[PDB]
Amino acid sequence: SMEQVAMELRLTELTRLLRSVLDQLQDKDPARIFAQPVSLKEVPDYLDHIKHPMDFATMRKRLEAQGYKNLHEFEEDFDLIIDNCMKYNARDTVFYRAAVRLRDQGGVVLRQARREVDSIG
Repeated sequence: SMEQVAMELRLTELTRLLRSVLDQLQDKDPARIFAQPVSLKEVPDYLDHIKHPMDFATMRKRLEAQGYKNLHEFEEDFDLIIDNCMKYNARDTVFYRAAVRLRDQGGVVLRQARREVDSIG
């Protein structure tokens, strides 16, 4: 149908905007602490602690499959990256501190993204 196509164009444009958001958020992680999944070879107990692991490469795979229907789903995944880290790692670690800084810096990006998504529809 013409409607399904129009819907698919909207999704594609959402995907375009979320790709730009993702790049901006990932720049706020210059140490690449959140770039890849936590290694189950190196942290064999991880899934005993964290039930829904997340990282930027995994979000990128979802994004490129057009797997985010709206900004809320994308933000859920970004919040998992932060929240998982702040549970698994103690306050006095480079990891926890990296997550706090990512959260604080990403807030600004995500604020305008929401306005853009609402604005452009």
